[PDB]
Amino acid sequence: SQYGYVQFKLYKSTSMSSAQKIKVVMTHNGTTVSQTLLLNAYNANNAEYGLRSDKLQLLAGTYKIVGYYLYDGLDEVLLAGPAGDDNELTVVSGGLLEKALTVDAVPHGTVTFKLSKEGISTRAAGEYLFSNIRYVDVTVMNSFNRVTTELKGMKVTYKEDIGVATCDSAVWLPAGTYQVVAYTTYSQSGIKRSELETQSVRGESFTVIDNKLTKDANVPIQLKETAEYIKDYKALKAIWEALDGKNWRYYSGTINNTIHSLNWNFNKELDMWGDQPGVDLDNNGRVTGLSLAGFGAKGRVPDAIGQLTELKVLSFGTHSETVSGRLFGDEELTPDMSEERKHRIRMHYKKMFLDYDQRLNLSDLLQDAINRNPEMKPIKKDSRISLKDTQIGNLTNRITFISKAIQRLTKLQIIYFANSPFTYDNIAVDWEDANSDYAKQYENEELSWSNLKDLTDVELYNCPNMTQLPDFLYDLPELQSLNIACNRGISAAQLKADWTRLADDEDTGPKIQIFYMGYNNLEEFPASASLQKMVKLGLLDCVHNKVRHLEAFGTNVKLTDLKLDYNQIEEIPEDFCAFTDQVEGLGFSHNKLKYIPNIFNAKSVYVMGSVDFSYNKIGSEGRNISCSMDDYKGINASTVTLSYNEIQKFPTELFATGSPISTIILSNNLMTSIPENSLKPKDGNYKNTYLLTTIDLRFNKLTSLSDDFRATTLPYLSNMDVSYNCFSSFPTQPLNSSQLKAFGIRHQRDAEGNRILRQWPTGITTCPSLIQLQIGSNDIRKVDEKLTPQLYILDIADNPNISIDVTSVCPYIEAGMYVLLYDKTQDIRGCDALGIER
Ligand SMILES: [Cl-]
Ligand code: NA
Repeated sequence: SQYGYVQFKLYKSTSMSSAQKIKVVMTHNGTTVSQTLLLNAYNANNAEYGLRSDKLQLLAGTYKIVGYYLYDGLDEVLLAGPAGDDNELTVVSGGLLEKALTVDAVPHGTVTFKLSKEGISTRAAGEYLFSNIRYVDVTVMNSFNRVTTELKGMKVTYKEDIGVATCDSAVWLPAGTYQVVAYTTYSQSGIKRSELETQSVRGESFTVIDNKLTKDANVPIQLKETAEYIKDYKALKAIWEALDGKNWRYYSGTINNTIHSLNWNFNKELDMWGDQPGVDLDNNGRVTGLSLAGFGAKGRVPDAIGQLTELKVLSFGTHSETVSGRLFGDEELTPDMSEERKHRIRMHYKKMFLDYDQRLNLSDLLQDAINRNPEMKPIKKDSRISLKDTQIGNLTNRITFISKAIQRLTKLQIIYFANSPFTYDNIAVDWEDANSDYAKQYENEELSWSNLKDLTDVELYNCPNMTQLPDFLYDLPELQSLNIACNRGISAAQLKADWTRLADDEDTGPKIQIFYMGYNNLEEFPASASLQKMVKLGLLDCVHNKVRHLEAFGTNVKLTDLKLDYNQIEEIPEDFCAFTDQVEGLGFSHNKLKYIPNIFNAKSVYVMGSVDFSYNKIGSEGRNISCSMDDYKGINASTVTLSYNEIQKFPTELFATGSPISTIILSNNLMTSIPENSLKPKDGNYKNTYLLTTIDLRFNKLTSLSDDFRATTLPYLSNMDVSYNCFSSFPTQPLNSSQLKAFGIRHQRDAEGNRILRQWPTGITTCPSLIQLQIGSNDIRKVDEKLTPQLYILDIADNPNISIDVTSVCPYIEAGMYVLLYDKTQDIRGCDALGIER
């Protein structure tokens, strides 16, 4: 009534039929017991060997088949069968189970082990007694094909301090030559089975023979302390098993010529467990780096991570994970980096999402002009990652918990968390399991965050369910770089509080150097008196927040980088901050700025690369600056971007203050003219006006310029674009420049949408440096000038009443040395190769 039945059916794989018995070896809750049954023969098939077993009465429950033996008429072992991966069978109360046994093509033999004292072969008593070893785990490695096999929880029968014991239950190994390469011994006390030691060894070579038993295979017991590097490798296996390791699949984020490894591997010799993708080791074999980035881990970080005390770089996610997996562009995060390597890695976020060449705000004409000019550096295409509101909150992993054992990793320099679903109270606040051998030990150690005096870099990027910053940040002694971008789980009120705490904290406040907090919800900056405490700040990213109110840091805070783009800032305090002699480009674009803030100095010996004030409301209040002309200090920057604003008056203020501007981008503004003394005083020139080589004035309402644009004021003027304006008469003043290489005046219209530009600029072919001209989409009529082969890029398309003869440049057009933009409908005489409609 408590029992059921089993029968076995022999199946073929992918000779026999002399066998008439089977001894199936099974295990049911530590009862390694075998039973002999007879074979009944039926019709053979290409799937069935045609042999079925007698009913076997067993008590209802789950059983695991270890192996089986087949026997002929003479009752000799005709086959030593392995269980396979279909090792389990469950007997049912009053049921009849039929188990399919598939005969493996690979010949197997059987083995027994003999545990022996080695190294301390009758010497100074070891870490534990040989006697009272109750269970062992042995790893055997095939000496030819190098395949390892793990034989777990074998019962050690010790018959008699003294030291010679055996594993009486035989195991099934494929025929070949082996060596024991590792073991774990256990002591049993009641029901508690405890670890004695784990060692990497090389036991004496044994050989397995087909359908025969090899007796007493060498397991060389050391009776020593488990080495720290072996403890590390076992912790890695724990971490891997706790974070759904079997289901990891590394994503490199790029299709190149490398096919990266998908996962870690523990089906190899124990001594090799430190060789893993993402794991970095020291000369003694200890773990110094661990990166789970790219694998897609799921689970809780166990207390076992506390063992890896030589860990210097630790990473669970990255802002770059979906782009380049484990890498930051081309380089990796490694232990003990130089100041240069560390800085390159810290600047990765900036390069990936914030910086861009300010000359990408110029027209295609002006960019082309610069790119084909060897006297100027080429314009770097926008390689940044565009990030939409839907892309934010996308997880790279399902890591829901971080053990507080992280407090034991005192040599830790850099820690990265990103794209995880954990809550702020689950980030290194508690033990993953208070009853783990690790937590039971570390509870008795005085573990504190105050000991991570080497941890300078922390990343908490895009953690959606994080409602505030975790407490561990405020207890870090030497924090320098912090990234908390895309934590839209934190409210505007909560973020202001968290930043205030961070600044007010006597630990971190005066130590923070880099602060990335873009794509968040901040509406107001913390109180100035608190922001002033951030004495060592050098980088600040507040892009894509909802910032409507700024507070100053003061002029004692010297910033190298400042990115305030995409917010709702109306004014920047005159004392917001100061800047270093290392500034490349500052971002203030996409705001509601009414004025250019007086926070720069044109009298500064260091010249910044650029200031970006595009997409604001400058000039909407009547003047481009809020201070007096006498108080205005100018801007020490080569490029000034003021496109998409409400500028009605040309910013003379910049030139009058001797600003070393070489490119001025004033496109998409409301100017109707640039009268005389806009770029100069009445009887002279401003100190640095001669540096102005590029001018973008497209999409304005300009009807006139002045003699301010002649070589007497702009002698090195190279590129100018006045396309989409209201010129009815060509402004020839810029053509006075001997250095003018490109000029554009496309699509001139009046308010009433008429094509107001009809006259060709007669004499333009004499411009000594002019290469490109754009006069397309106007109403150009007759052209009497003989075109020069020197001005070899000409756009005259969309001029329907044009009458021009191109005979002079006709052989150059044919030789592919002249680019003419035109319509086959236009009256263009002199070149048959053009295909003009006759
Ligand atoms: Cl204005
Ligand atoms: Na590695």
